[PDB]
Amino acid sequence: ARQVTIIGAGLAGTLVARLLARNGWQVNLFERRPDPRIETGARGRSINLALAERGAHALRLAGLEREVLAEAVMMRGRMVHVPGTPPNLQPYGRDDSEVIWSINRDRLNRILLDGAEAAGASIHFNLGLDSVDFARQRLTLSNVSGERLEKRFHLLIGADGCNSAVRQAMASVVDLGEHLETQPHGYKELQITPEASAQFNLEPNALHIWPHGDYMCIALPNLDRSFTVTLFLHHQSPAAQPASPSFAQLVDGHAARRFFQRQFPDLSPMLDSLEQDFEHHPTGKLATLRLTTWHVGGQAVLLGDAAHPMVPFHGQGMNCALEDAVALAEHLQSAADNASALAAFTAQRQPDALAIQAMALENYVEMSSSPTYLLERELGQIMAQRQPTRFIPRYSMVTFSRLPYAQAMARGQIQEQLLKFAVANHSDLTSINLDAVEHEVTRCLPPL
Ligand SMILES: Cc1cc2nc3c(=O)[nH]c(=O)nc-3n(C[C@H](O)[C@H](O)[C@H](O)COP(=O)(O)OP(=O)(O)OC[C@H]3O[C@@H](n4cnc5c(N)ncnc54)[C@H](O)[C@@H]3O)c2cc1C
Ligand SMILES: C[C@@H](Oc1cc2oc(=O)n(CCC(=O)O)c2cc1Cl)c1ccccn1
Repeated sequence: ARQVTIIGAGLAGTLVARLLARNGWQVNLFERRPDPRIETGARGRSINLALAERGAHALRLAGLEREVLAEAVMMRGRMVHVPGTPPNLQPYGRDDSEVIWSINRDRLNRILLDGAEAAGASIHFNLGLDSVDFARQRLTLSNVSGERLEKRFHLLIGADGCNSAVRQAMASVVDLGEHLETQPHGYKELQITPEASAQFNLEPNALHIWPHGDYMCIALPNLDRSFTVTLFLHHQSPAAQPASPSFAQLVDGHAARRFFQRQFPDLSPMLDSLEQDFEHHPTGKLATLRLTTWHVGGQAVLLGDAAHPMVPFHGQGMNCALEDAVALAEHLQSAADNASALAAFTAQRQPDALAIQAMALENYVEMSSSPTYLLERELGQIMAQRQPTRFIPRYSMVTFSRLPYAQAMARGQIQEQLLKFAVANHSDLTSINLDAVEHEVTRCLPPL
């Protein structure tokens, strides 16, 4: 049997461990954290993720989709909150087949861990990768207390997240051609209790947004009607706008409360533990990291966040990481040798990872914000109705289909260009020749 060592029992690592182990590979998975399945008296994390078609299909191939979805809340659309007006729902898709699912990260990880072990993978927790000796095919791991342990490896998979130790180790043997692009927004997680969400009639079957231009809040529901709120706000106020809100101005929980009372007045009464959450939850960082190289011969490869950290605004980090795990397991299973599998995997996935990194950055303006846009959107809706296999809004191609990300971006561009020229110099729909716009759709967009 072929052997593989995987670093990181996260989302991509555990899925790839299950896929390889059920195909007879000898799989050893190393994880820095403790096993979340061992019940402790600790107060566990309430992180929510939006699972879409790419991630759902990956779980489906692994036989874990039904179990994951039993524990997922349907989000039918985007509920936009602007003070004084009732929330505007905005369906994501055409029917209940075109939805996103809100899943608790810890519930998903336990399912994936059980799945990897059921398939035959051995999982070793409380062991963090420190360094790799590529020449001797040996790695060094340690616990939190610093006690070191060495292990031999044949194939190394770096599924160890955005601050990947495998990626850092690879940089000593190859030029990764690494380009880090920082993002000015930090993030803070806040809670809405089931009692508060019910009292304020917050819809459980939707993704909620409180747009505020340069900053915003989002909320994802849980099975028990609680919601995890995420505030996106600049770490620092720019030089040009020193008065503009930022985390640097929010000195403590009380300042955060004052800020929410002023800027998010319909949201502040639902956040009962705002002051404590603000002070005890750390401010997260966001970034895009692009690498020219994802592998070292046939010895090691990166996937998921280890390969392509992206900004969170499209909810595609996990979906892309799960899609990578399927592609990696497929390439490894059927290749002539590991070196061929890793080069083929990298060549296939890199253009698509670059496309989703770009689309995730573009989605911030779509969430946090024009009559021209409204007319384009209305025309876009008519074209999707008239031509459903040709005109598919970019959000739907990314979220509800498995079309390669680079193709969704290219088609999305043809559509934006088509709508722009069609609405130009028209105040409303009545002056636009709809049949001529439809002819342009049939001429420029091949059916999918
Ligand atoms: C709060 C939050 C919400 C998110 N919401 C969404 C969402 O709505 N939709 C979406 O698609 N994506 C979302 N994402 C992004 C998504 O979580 C990631 O893109 C995804 O988890 C990447 O999967 P991964 O397996 O590559 O990495 P991870 O899931 O981060 O797993 C990496 C694993 O490696 C372990 N590890 C790290 N360093 C070492 C080491 N040196 N040695 C050993 N083990 C190590 C970590 O402990 C972890 O278990 C969210 C991210 C955050 C932070
Ligand atoms: C929860 C996640 O934030 C998102 C998840 C998301 O899922 C999605 O479908 N979208 C787009 C929704 C839309 O355009 O209507 C989306 C956006 C964000 Cl910021 C997050 C929290 C904190 C750190 C990193 N990630």
